[PDB]
Amino acid sequence: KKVLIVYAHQEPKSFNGSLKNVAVDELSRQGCTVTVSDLYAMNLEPRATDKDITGTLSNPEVFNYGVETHEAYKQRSLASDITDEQKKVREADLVIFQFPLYWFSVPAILKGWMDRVLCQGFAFDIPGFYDSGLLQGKLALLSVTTGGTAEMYTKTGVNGDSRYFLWPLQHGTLHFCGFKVLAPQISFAPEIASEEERKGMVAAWSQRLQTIWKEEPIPCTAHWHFG
Amino acid sequence: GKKVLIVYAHQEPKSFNGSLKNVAVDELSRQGCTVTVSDLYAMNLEPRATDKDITGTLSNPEVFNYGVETHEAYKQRSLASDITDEQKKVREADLVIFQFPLYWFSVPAILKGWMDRVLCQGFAFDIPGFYDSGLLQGKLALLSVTTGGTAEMYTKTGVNGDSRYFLWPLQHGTLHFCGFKVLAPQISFAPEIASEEERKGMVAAWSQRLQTIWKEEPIPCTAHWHFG
Ligand SMILES: Cc1cc2nc3c(=O)[nH]c(=O)nc-3n(C[C@H](O)[C@H](O)[C@H](O)COP(=O)(O)OP(=O)(O)OC[C@H]3O[C@@H](n4cnc5c(N)ncnc54)[C@H](O)[C@@H]3O)c2cc1C
Ligand SMILES: Cc1cc2nc3c(=O)[nH]c(=O)nc-3n(C[C@H](O)[C@H](O)[C@H](O)COP(=O)(O)OP(=O)(O)OC[C@H]3O[C@@H](n4cnc5c(N)ncnc54)[C@H](O)[C@@H]3O)c2cc1C
Ligand SMILES: C[C@@H](c1ccc2nccn2c1)n1nnc2ncc(-c3cnn(C)c3)nc21
Ligand SMILES: C[C@@H](c1ccc2nccn2c1)n1nnc2ncc(-c3cnn(C)c3)nc21
Ligand SMILES: [Zn+2]
Ligand SMILES: [Zn+2]
Repeated sequence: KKVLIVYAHQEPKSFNGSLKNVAVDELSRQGCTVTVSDLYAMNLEPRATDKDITGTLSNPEVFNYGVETHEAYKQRSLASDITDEQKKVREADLVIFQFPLYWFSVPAILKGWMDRVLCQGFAFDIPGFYDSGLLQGKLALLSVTTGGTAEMYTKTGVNGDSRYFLWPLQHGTLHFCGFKVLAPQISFAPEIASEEERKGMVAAWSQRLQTIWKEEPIPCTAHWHFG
Repeated sequence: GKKVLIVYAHQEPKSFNGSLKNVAVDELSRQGCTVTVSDLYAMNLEPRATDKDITGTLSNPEVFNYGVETHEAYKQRSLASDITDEQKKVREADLVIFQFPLYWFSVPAILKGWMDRVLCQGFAFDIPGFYDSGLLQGKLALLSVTTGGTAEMYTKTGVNGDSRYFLWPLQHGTLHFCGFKVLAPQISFAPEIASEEERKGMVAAWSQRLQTIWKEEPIPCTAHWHFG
């Protein structure tokens, strides 16, 4: 089994850093093939621009990013950074995303990865989205840290249920491309939590990774996310 | 004399998004509003949250915490000039319009970068000082979004779910959290699939709405509004 970890934190000693390393350690220990895209260390280009196609653009007078990258994929003309990430995803049976929550979503660097890597022809098609997505057969999993407490992330809480913010990512992106989505790993409020609680959150993540291949995916539906 | 900031995120001036931005500029300018546009792609705005965003001595130089460092940087007036210039535009604005195509049920990463880097602690919010006590209280925000998906795809029964589901992180999680009152979103569904005559109608509808934009009340930005 082959695992891609897409990681988006600036600081290796971070709680996010620890969770990534524990995933590398434990998956490597089981005998999985492990790859890590450390996006900040790669200085990954997040912007969707014409630099993402290498050669003459199909319509040079009026640039349409969606249309041009789809044609570029079919012609094998995408920038090498995109195509290298596409190779890693194509080979991967499981893709883990490790990141701190930025404005109820992924950090922009990781948003850029999503925007640029998962292009038409590679991740989806028409037809070929949701259960018919082109990355069907693969598993995705969001491992997210938050500043907000668990109690803030409830239906009655001030931020709403944590499942509300997962919708664009799990359904809108991952399910749309054909991933089956495993339950998210949410490590609430490591900054506020005690060191002993932090250790428990890391141990729980380690523990889960031991049996990750036997898990069932969630039913990625409106009903799951919104009750 | 009302002041409008348009944060615009499309690569191509002749785009449908471009047209909507220009019509907003034209119509708001015609009313006598002060109009400013942050064209993010033309500015080549840095989207990445890195240590380059602080120009000064870091509170903890051995272990970098972006949140903690940018908060201290704001108080010390030590943020990168691109951040502080956008902060000035927002501080002056009475209304901030965001114009963008929907990218993966959200904003394009360039615009996500603007949100991550501009709306830092001390400027946009504080602890306490968020949601109704946010530091940008008194201001209005409005999302003008285009989609590839049809209106019918963006319903509760539809395959993408209700459009209000994807607005939650943006309107509540970001804008409300900073103290903006949120005006109803402008959603221009599926311009690529629509006929030219339908496209013209969608632009004219946006123009028409902007004529009376100052008499509108904000939505109640609640869980109940988005999910009820
Ligand atoms: C632009 C921006 C937007 C944000 N938006 C949101 C939002 O919308 N909603 C929200 O809830 N939050 C938000 N946050 C907060 C953010 O999600 C948290 O700060 C982040 O998730 C914390 O993760 P971290 O890895 O940086 O924690 P850290 O600060 O790195 O970790 C906390 C502590 O854990 C320690 N640690 C590391 N490894 C271990 C280990 N193995 N065992 C024990 N302890 C360890 C660290 O040394 C540190 O003391 C935002 C932050 C920023 C900068
Ligand atoms: C990375 C990526 C992710 C995406 N994710 C999503 C998603 O999650 N959900 C989703 O629904 N969609 C998604 N899309 C699709 C995207 O949202 C649409 O392609 C976009 O919203 C359409 O806006 P546009 O301005 O690019 O349209 P354009 O292609 O610019 O416009 C369509 C046509 O209108 C014409 N036009 C321009 N101005 C006028 C005018 N004044 N009058 C008449 N005609 C005019 C143009 O010439 C053009 O032929 C994604 C696209 C990309 C590239
Ligand atoms: C940090 C966390 C939070 C907010 C208030 C609070 N009072 C006691 C504990 N608290 C924790 N929080 N909860 N929702 C959030 N949304 C956004 C952010 C945020 C945005 N930028 N940064 C640096 C943090 N922080 C958020
Ligand atoms: C293309 C558009 C779409 C797909 C199917 C369909 N049938 C009738 C109209 N339709 C419109 N669409 N609908 N939801 C989408 N979500 C995402 C994307 C997309 C485009 N580029 N990328 C990278 C994602 N496109 C999307
Ligand atoms: Zn789903
Ligand atoms: Zn709200």
